[PDB]
Amino acid sequence: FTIDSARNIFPNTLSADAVPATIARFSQLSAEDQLALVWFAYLEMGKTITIAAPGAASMVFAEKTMNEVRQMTPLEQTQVMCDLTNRADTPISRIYSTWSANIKLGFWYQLGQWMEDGSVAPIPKGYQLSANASAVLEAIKKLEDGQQITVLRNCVVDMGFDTSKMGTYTKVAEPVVPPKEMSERTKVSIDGVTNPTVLSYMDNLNANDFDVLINLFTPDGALQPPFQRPIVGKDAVLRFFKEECQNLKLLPEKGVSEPAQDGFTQIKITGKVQTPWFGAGVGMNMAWRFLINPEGKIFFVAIDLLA
Ligand SMILES: CC1=C(/C=C/C(C)=C/C=C/C(C)=C/C=C/C=C(C)/C=C/C=C(C)/C=C/C2=C(C)C(=O)CCC2(C)C)C(C)(C)CCC1=O
Repeated sequence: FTIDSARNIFPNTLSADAVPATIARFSQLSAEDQLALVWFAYLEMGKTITIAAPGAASMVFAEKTMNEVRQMTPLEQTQVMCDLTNRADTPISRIYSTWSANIKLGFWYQLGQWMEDGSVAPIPKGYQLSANASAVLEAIKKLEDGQQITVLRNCVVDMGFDTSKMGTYTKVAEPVVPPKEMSERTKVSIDGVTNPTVLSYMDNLNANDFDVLINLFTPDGALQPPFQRPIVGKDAVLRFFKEECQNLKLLPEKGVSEPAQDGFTQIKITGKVQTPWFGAGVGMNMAWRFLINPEGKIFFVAIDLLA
């Protein structure tokens, strides 16, 4: 096996490629239409589900820029949001690109709160979307909740100046929370799968115990998040666990295990995952595809958002 051939296990797994499809339609619109479309989608979503605000401890790297935006005049505030949306080269747009996904989301959550109470320049009353933007908004409102919040997250994440041409820069993330209190941990069960490596992957992720979790991988192993390329090697995979994978709740329900070539094992689990942004408000339907070597170490795992 190679990582590239490991990618193809269980090829009838149908992922939700409506998500990148919708994002690409979104990318065709004007900056102002993009901001207004998301505002209208956000407001509609808030009728039924509520974002859990992040702790102030996780926003320490964004706090000063956020207060700067609030104190700006309305026209400056609108220009900052447009700059981010167009991925313009401005100081705020560069700083934004050094932030982890959760810091970026908290930044836009705070702006959205301030747009509601009138502190930040709101979407003009009687704003009219272009016909193409109107079609995108309706499409987004039609997606199931798990796919809706993934479109919204991926829009937020892709804003800011292109990371490729700020060169050497420190990527910044939320504090690394200590592993969960032992008495506070739960024990997953999976109908049809008792493989100890897969159970330990689930339990350690649910406990935020990334030092233990990373030891489940081969040194050259890889993890592939939904709609992304594989992250290769223990060092990069551990950075991703710390930067992006804290406070998830994984609820695998059932799975199947099959031999693969050379005493490898290929395992597919389906279930739900909750993000801390929404808790039980949004249960995302996920698949996990593991390729495990004869010693029981993860050579490859893909995580798919299901159609
Ligand atoms: C932007 C904007 C707005 C503001 C908007 C906002 C504030 C939008 C906020 C949108 C939010 C808060 C979106 C969050 C989604 C969290 C997601 C998809 C998680 C996936 C985690 C997963 C699948 C589990 C993943 C995984 C498991 C299972 C593993 O096994 C391994 C790990 C891994 C992570 C791969 C305004 C409203 C101001 C209007 C203007 C405007 O543009």
